[PDB]
Amino acid sequence: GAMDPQFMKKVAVIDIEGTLTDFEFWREMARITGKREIEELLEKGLSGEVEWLDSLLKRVGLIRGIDEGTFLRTREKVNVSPEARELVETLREKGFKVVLISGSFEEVLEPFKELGDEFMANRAIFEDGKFQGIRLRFRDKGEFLKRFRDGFILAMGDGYADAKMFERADMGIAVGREIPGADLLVKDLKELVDFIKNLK
Amino acid sequence: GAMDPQFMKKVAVIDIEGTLTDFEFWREMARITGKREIEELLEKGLSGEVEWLDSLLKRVGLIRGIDEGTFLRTREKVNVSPEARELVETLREKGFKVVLISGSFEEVLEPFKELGDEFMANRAIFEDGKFQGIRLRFRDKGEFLKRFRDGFILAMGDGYADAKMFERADMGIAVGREIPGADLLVKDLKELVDFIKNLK
Amino acid sequence: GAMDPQFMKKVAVIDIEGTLTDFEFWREMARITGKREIEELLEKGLSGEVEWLDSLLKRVGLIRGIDEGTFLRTREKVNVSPEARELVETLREKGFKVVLISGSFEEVLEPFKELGDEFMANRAIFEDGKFQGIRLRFRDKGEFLKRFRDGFILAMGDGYADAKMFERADMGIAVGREIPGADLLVKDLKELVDFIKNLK
Amino acid sequence: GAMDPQFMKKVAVIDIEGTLTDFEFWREMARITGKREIEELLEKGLSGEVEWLDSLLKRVGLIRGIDEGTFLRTREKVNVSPEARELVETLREKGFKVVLISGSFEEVLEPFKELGDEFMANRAIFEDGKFQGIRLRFRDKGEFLKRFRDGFILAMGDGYADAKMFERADMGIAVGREIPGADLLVKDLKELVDFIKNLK
Amino acid sequence: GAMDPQFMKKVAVIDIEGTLTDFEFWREMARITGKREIEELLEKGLSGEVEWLDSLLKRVGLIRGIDEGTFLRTREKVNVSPEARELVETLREKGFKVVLISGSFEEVLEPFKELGDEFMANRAIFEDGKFQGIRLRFRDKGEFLKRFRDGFILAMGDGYADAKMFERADMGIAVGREIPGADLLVKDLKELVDFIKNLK
Amino acid sequence: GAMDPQFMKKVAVIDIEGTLTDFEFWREMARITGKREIEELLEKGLSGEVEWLDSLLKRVGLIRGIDEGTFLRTREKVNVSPEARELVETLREKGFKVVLISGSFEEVLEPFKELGDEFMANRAIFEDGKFQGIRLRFRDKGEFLKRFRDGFILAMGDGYADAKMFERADMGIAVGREIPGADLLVKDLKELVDFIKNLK
Amino acid sequence: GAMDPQFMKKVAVIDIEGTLTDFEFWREMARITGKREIEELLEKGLSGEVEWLDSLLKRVGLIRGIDEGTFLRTREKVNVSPEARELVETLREKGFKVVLISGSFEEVLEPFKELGDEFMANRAIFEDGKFQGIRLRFRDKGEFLKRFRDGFILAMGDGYADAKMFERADMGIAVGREIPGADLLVKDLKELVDFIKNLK
Amino acid sequence: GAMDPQFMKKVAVIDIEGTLTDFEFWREMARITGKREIEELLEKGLSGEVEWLDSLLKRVGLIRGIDEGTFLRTREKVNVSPEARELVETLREKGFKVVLISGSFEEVLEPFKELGDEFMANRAIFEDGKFQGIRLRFRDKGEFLKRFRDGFILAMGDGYADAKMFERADMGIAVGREIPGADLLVKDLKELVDFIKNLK
Repeated sequence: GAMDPQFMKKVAVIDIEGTLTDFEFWREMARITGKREIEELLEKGLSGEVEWLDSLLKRVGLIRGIDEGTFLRTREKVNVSPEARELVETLREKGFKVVLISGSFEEVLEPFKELGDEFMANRAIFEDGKFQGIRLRFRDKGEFLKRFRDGFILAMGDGYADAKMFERADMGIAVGREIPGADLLVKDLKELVDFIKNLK
Repeated sequence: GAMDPQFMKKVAVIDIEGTLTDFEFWREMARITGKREIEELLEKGLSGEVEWLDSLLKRVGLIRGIDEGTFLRTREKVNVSPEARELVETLREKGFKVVLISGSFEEVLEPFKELGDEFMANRAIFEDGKFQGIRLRFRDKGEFLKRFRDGFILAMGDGYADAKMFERADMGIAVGREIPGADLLVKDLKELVDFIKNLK
Repeated sequence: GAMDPQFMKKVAVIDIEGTLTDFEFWREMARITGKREIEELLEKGLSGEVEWLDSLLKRVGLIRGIDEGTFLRTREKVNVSPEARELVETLREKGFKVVLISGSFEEVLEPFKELGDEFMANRAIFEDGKFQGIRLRFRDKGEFLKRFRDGFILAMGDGYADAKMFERADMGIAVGREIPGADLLVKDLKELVDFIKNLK
Repeated sequence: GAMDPQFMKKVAVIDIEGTLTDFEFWREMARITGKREIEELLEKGLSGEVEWLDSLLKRVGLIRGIDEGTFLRTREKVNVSPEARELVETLREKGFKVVLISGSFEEVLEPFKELGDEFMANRAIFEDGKFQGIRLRFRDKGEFLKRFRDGFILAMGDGYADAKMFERADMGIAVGREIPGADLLVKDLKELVDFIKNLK
Repeated sequence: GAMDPQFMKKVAVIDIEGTLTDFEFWREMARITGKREIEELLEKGLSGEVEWLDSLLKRVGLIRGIDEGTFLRTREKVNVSPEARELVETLREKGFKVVLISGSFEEVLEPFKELGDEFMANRAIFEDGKFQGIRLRFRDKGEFLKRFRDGFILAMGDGYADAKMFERADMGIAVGREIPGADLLVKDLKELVDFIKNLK
Repeated sequence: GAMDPQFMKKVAVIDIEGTLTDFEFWREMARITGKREIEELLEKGLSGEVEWLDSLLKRVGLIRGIDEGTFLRTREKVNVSPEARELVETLREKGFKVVLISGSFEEVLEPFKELGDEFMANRAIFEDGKFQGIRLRFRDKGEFLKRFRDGFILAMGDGYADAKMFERADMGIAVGREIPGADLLVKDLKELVDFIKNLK
Repeated sequence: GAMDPQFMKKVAVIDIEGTLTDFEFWREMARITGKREIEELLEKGLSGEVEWLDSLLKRVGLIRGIDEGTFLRTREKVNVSPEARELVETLREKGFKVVLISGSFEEVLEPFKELGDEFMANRAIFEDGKFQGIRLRFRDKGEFLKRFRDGFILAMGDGYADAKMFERADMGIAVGREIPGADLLVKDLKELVDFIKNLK
Repeated sequence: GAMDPQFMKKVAVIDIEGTLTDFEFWREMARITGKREIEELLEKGLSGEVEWLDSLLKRVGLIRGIDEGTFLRTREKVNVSPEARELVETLREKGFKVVLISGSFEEVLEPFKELGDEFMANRAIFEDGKFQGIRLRFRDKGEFLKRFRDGFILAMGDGYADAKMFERADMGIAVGREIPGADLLVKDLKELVDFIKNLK
């Protein structure tokens, strides 16, 4: 009988934000609510001026109570581009099992849910039709990569990734801005696609 | 309550077949195709008269070419019962993250896809609408459990599980027939629900 | 039969001093004896100006000979506050096994002895009714956390904790003054209670 | 002598039942309730005719509802004998840290709570003064010993221990009946005391 | 396509004898020398009637002094068949790095030296053109596989392999006679080629 | 029977470039093509001004399309010197198994292929008689040394090695320019030979 | 030759009794004291009819009080033979570091104390010139071998060794009687010397 | 039978030079030979101005050829002081197994050979009555401590020790000059004796 021995394949992990999409949930939330503190907390988090979990929970705090519909509607701004799909299809062609990860909400990044072979993000807590908080489903992206510790890992990411994710990977590629731990920096998604297309 | 620290929770792994459903894809394939050899191969696999992967791939071979529609028709025999739903909801109340697994096809077990916190099974290969083979997405259920090695695990399963899976669990419960390595044996899903309801 | 599977629960470790109580044994000893060197050695230890074990043993040296009664009477100044109890009860509610730790004396922190699910501190050596020295019952708080290496750990602490304790934890919260390794800083016990109350 | 480096000492673990006391809670429960099934379940557990946890939880089930007073009355049958006290004091003289363990209830084994340097057993759940179930505070005695994995262990035990516990020990002594994995068998507690007195 | 990330690929290990060739050096040595004891020692080794290394070194002893020319003449009986070449080329197409191993001599198995991506076997010691002994370049085939412990392994082998080698493999295939630890048994090299051709 | 227990021997790893030869493929390529960017990228890589993999792939990019013959002809400039051979023969004399490694092409460093006991370098991809790219056969020299993790390692290297390789070694010797992690610096190959000759 | 890198060498461990000497301390004690029970206990230990430590301590008990002079007189029966010396010297020539071990007394095996590169055995306790007991300086011979876990080990031994010791060895040789776990069996010390002389 | 379970005891490792003795072999060699370079190389080594192995081998180089008698006579300047003996006897009293280590020559430090329970130093190579070189018997003192990794370690040392040794220890005490990694600094041997005398 025919088999695709997927479990034995080198793994390609893609951190979605800043690689596959430029949609940024917290910037959208800042825009929607008019609360600039949201975006400022985001910048403090990205820069390392405050601890990541701290800025994250403060942002969650700032949108507590917002309508579930307003929240879920942000999904309408998320799309899988032909280029994003091209990256993923090509990785499969080149023999990778593809895993998409994000620290944002599965509810919002839903369009990516079946794109790769596995998908993982955080989730949202709704009560009586209002957003209440976040389900933290992995500690950080570094820890999440431990799921694939028995094999090799190519990791691709951008501004929402950090050195913790990259030092778990056997090869790491940053997209658009250098990330400590990454072996390569490519200038944009198109260039990442070109690199992968060159594989074999 | 703006935060569910899901990543830190003890894991409740449920092997779907023989716990949540009595649907058995290969017995159904034997019925539909009339190929008794399929069910015989299953019996040989389950009893350990032949190696499991050997038996599985031989079964896969015997349904090569079967139409995707015939294949997908079987999901009509797969339903989330009130009891199965109560098990999973109660597990969450009792502070578990719930992971549903199977060595059968995700496409057929689709009704369970969103019931737990995580879902994992094998997948099917279709070419021009006809079944070509299996995508093996984990080596075996014990190997899969290594995904949750950093915390504690309660495993529940039935006839499609074995000692390898239960060896990984901190506490294991078999349903309906003793399984080597399980700590406990409950009579049926009802008894299992009652047991979980007694927790804490 | 009903069970609380306590052994499988994520662990909440609380460093008592500066989280649950502001009683500080060595400052009390300085006050009682009039020996300011005691408190100066404490400051040198906390600041890292001298190695921790060194300043500790020097402090022990300075109270050698003090009456066992005078020593044990300091317990009268220690109380479990409603807020401290609230923190611990709420952690249990949210599914944690609670472990209280301190590098101070079990004899003095006795009121906390049965508050959590486990309790660990150092002990005192008395001979002929006088204090002679210290029983060091764990190397440091980092090493002590190894007891719980098979599961997840939330750690909470203040001025008597350090980076060694926090890097062993999966999530760390400092109270009242930043501690390297901690993910979050809350301003006081009340705020820590509020954070935990928000869990699930 | 202002310092006892207890954390560095070899560990003497004593399984309480059948070494320090001949009190057997479940045999007493069978006597008090008249439910012979309780003792039969114990015998089945001890002989391995049924899985240990299966047997334990069935026993727990059979005393659901029993009054806390009836439960606590049994501690009257638990006493620290001169010999048991001599064992523990001599172990300390011989340079061991002493850890007393049991799979029975801390509430009943209270007389031993402060005898050793550390004490660990399971706990009981009472609701409105009536027994509801067991808090399992460690998976089994072997798993518990992992707490002391960084040093050496001498284990002493009797009928309620097994190979799992002794496999963890650097040297194991059984009392009164051979236990798989123990290096030595002594006739009774007196012989054990004599053996320890011969050390160094 | 300016890059083949070979180091990241799943490894296909082939034990040469009984998979790619039916040449058996020791049976040939028995034929050439007329020393039946050589083949008897082989049979005793293969059946486990005597320890493998004991048997191997006894065989080595029995050909001490044999001319290098006689030794090298045997490579004339070793040829890369179209089928053997197809196996290796197809494995590469299917995304494997191919490692050929044998416990026999590299000097005799020279035709296979460049067929795979890596090649490993034992070597011969010649002094003044006469055979003196064996260079053992790995302990056994299982130990050798530790070289590829950081990724996944598909192992293929026949009569000169054993459980030790297959225990190391994530998936193992035996050819022509069942081998303990192999998942699958294929009839002959043709069947093996067909199996690999079915991958992905 | 006589044996050379090679598998049990301490391992001597030699990074070829700058120890055994001063031939530098990328400088030769710069010379041949007239493309100074090649050599500049090399300097940026060696100095750590760009990530190693990044400068490597950029260099590969710059010679894509070059005639396979021009490429392979560079081998004519590579020779095993008497001194290089002396180093290797002496290491064997002193009881080492010798492993030669390089990040350059096996096709070009071919003259060294059978010098040591094992040989490993990267390889070249040719299509229609033109160079297309590189096969990366190990992640870096540090990772490659993991192959020999079960024994002791003496490592010798120069300008194409780095701290990653040396911290895997039990003793490290740099040749001609200091390398972080190296225990010793010798001034040239002759001096390295002298050091090894002094062993035992 | 100003340097012997001894720490890097493969280790040759020799269990003294039954390889280098046929002196058996306990059989001699049985002869001198006339206590047949001593030799019977030895036989029971060697055959595994009783646990080894149990048997050893019972033998130790039976010679309590024996004069140090009587004890030391036995070293007259322990001599380094020309063959034993040749084994050790040849092992060094062949590039091994030589470690001599025994579970018997260093005081009696004193003639071997400086023969190897390292020497380890148990020791005796004398009080006022009379034998009081044994100092157990390692748990068992397998545990002792963990000392050399960072390199390779060739183990040689006879009747006082077991599978535990040989399991630790990369290659094991028994002398005079098969021992579980040994790869090879040689007839006597002469054969062993001849085997080692054949190395490299 | 009586036993001293030495193998189970916490280990006290003493780096001899600068704790037990102020004899400094290389300073004596400088004095004897008049070669000031010897002492300068020593200072460069101690200060970290040159790599330790490098300065060591250069010093060895500078005394190559010196009379074996002149070399061995330096032993006459080495004595076990009452204070040194007091330290060691007291450590045994307080339940430690005592291990003495040095990077100097066993031949010269011979008077310490039987002081502790184990002794380890480097050794000298003599040929035709002249010093030829050094046998390096352990990599460094940190690596040597791995021998005792299964238990706890108290380490004491001075100027010839470094952070590598101390970070392997559970408690570290420096004597006379601070050493990175040490918990405590005592001013001289007398004070170290006083500290140990205070133990229990």
